Amino acid sequence: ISEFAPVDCKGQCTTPCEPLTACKEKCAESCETSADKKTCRRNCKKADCEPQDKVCDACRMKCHKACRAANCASECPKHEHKSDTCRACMKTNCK
Repeated sequence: ISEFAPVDCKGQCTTPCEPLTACKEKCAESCETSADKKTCRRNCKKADCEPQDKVCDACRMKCHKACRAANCASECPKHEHKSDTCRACMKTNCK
């Protein structure tokens, strides 16, 4: 692996979404063919998947930046304000 190609984030969120996913999963099981799986799970997501889920977002939130600072760099300076050349860079770079 070398420093090239676009980077991801969704996939790069297993550690921060390790306990979360497990939460959804474990629930998914307990909510097998249950009336309104979604709802069920959703509620199960509140059981004790509130903080876990958050940790996930964080990842998606950080990665978002990490990527920018990573892939991009010139298209996005230190302090910006929704730069076009940035959103365009991250758009392509940050697939």
